[PDB]
Amino acid sequence: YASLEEQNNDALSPAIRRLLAEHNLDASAIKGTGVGGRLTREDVEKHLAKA
Repeated sequence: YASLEEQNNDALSPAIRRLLAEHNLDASAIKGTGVGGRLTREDVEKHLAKA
């Protein structure tokens, strides 16, 4: 953390949406099976590579 309320690990980021364009990949081949259609990162993970 870095403050009094600040928590530990964070989460994802806004770019998570434009991330499809950053790599020039269409979600057409991917599927957002999130709890609410919310395209998660566990769906695009099995498509890119390692990190």
